[PDB]
Amino acid sequence: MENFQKVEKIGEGTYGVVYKARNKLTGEVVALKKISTAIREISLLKELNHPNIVKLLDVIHTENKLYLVFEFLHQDLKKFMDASALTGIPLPLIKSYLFQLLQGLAFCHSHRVLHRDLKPQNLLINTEGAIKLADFGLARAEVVTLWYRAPEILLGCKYYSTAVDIWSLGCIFAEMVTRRALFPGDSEIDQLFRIFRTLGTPDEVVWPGVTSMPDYKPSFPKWARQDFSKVVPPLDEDGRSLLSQMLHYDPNKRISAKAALAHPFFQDVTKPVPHLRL
Ligand SMILES: O=C(Cc1ccc(-c2cccs2)cc1)Nc1cc(C2CC2)n[nH]1
Repeated sequence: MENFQKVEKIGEGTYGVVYKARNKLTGEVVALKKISTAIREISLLKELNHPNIVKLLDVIHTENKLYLVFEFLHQDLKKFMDASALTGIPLPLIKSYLFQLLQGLAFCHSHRVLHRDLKPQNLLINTEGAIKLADFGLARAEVVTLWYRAPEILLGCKYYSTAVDIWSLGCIFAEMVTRRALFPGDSEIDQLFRIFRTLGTPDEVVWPGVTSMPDYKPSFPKWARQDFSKVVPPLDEDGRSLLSQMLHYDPNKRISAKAALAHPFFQDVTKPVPHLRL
């Protein structure tokens, strides 16, 4: 750590404090996260390189403290969505961001690496129009938000799949479009019942095996499903169809990142420049 000069505190992650810092040897500006199976799994993430994944530059284990050195980006999507609240993020920019994030997920999922905790706070943007996934793989190795958590996790599936990240990304896509969180639960049951009130209480018809899940209760109220036309206006039919597939209850039915990239919604995808004031 004597090789890094702290500039300022930029966040409070799940595991510890995040600083903006300067590398004295290279002149590099980085993000520094202060945190044996953990060392080995984190060392594997150093190799998981993609343009839509925030680069893990180094892992430093000293005085039984763990420091992760990451590429620095100047803003996150939560701040950008707050800044764009009055006007809304333009649809071509939403589409570009969703397309890039799906590329990032398709890459990590092809290497059997899950994120598990996608949220606007860990989606980072730059002036060029890029968006990148941060904290990839750290879940495997302040109240933690439940808003983007997949229903199978809430229902007690301990051996969940890459589909959990598609669910979280569908929640974020809906929030960019409507300028409001899709399912802002403030407890596990509030989170689950918000999902059920919008998508309908799941049953064996739409999700075979759901009633045998560890935290499933036959006493759950039975709510009818709502039309996406009511849930995400003014999203067009291509976007609503894609979102529905990203929010299928059965993780096996839920669209993969690779199949989502082929969706007709991306026929006219472009890479616009965002409006950023730093
Ligand atoms: O999290 C951000 C965005 C951000 C940037 C600056 C600031 C502040 C500036 C002044 C006060 S707070 C607050 C947030 N970036 C970032 C994080 C990471 C790695 C995952 C750690 N890499 N890059």
